[PDB]
Amino acid sequence: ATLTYPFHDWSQELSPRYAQLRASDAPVCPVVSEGTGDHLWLATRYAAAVELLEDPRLSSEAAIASGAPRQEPVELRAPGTRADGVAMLREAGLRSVLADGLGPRAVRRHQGWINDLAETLMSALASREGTFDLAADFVEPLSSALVSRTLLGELSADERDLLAHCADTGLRFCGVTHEEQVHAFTQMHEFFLEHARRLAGTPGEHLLKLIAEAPVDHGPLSDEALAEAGSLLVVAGFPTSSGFLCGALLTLLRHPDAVQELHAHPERVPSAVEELLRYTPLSTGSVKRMATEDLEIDGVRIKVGEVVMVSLEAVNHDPDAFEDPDVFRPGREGPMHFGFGRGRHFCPGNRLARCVIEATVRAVARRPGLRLAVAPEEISWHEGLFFRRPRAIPATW
Ligand code: HEM
Ligand SMILES: O=C1N[C@@H](Cc2c[nH]c3ccccc23)C(=O)N2CCC[C@@H]12
Ligand SMILES: O=C1N[C@@H](Cc2c[nH]c3ccccc23)C(=O)N2CCC[C@@H]12
Repeated sequence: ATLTYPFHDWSQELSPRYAQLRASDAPVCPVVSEGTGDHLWLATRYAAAVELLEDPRLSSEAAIASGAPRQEPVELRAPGTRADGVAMLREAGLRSVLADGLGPRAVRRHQGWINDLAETLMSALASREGTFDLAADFVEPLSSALVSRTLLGELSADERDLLAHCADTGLRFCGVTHEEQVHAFTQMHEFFLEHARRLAGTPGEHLLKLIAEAPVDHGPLSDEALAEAGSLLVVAGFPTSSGFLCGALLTLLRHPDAVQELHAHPERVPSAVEELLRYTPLSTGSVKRMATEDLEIDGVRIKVGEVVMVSLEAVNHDPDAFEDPDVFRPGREGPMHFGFGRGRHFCPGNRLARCVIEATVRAVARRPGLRLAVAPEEISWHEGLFFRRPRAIPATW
């Protein structure tokens, strides 16, 4: 009868449904959730997303709450915990501590090691003969170091592997049983419940130590409170950063001509980062908000309690806002991309993300000739992940 969501486009080829809803006159089109039966609005167009994500009558906190109509098959929350995300740290008056942790002065703390590590990892692959896996031998150490040094603390390899596996298990639309999904969030929470304070006390300036050592006016940040901060940091930072870095690499390796230009012209690198954030698809789902009062958008009513989704992928590929939208064009001068969102809930990790993405682009650009060792079609993808990620990326020089 009507389209069901999500659209099962687990590779970098976006579903032709996004294009189809975008070409519609409507600012929103009705879809039905596969895993809940919930009816939902989907927006695909730059013009519509611009209005929908700046409207304070559309609430992110509501659409996170239990009972909200939703796209995901299970609550993204350990049963019995709060998991309303960053609002909990906001509530405890931690606005200045997230500023110190993710703001410009943290990028100055960490940007030096991040750039040297990216160069080192690419230098090591340059030593190999034949074929190597960029996902395991570049993306995984780089995103792990990002997560551990700027967010979590020193992980052991097995702890890191545990946190990755839980993220990959919980953050899915399909492919695992719902009981495993629920247990992945439980497994993360009990880990942080038992190790958050030790992780916060290890050396470094990582965000979890800043949270733990912060003085809450009239408060001690509880261990239950610390654990939820750690779950949020893994969920927000780890699968997003690894998913995107993998996709960005496939984008770069498929455009050798663009990469040569960045090699000749290093001042162009920061602009190619932004184009990567617009061109490279990440989420198989949508950002979402709940109408807390009736409203109207270009002739469509949105009643109280209805849920509006905006697919960042569809909007970043909107020909109305981006000429030749399927072309990777680092010189492009258009509107701001929707890769970190827009409005009040703009990604607060956006400056750390940009810094790792830029290190990676530079590391590719210093060593030209790096190319896919298999056709893009023979690449194998994890299916059902919220955040697209290839199984491996075979590459050679
Ligand atoms: C160190 C890495 C990262 C950290 C710590 C981080 C953290 C966060 C957090 C805590 C939020 C919640 C904001 C809110 O609900 O108000 C968020 C939102 C968001 N992040 Fe990041 N993130 C990271 C990486 C990324 C990357 C790599 C991307 C894209 C390539 C990304 C895209 C987004 C988007 C689109 C949102 C908007 C969610 C919405 O509007 O509902 N993030 N991020
Ligand atoms: O703070 C939040 N923000 C949004 C978007 C988001 C950002 N990063 C995410 C990772 C997975 C799911 C959603 C998001 C959200 O839906 N939330 C559920 C988990 C974290 C919480
Ligand atoms: O796939 C999701 N994406 C985020 C929003 C988002 C879109 N693009 C993003 C990029 C990074 C972080 C979050 C997002 C979200 O709110 N979700 C609810 C259920 C699934 C999960």
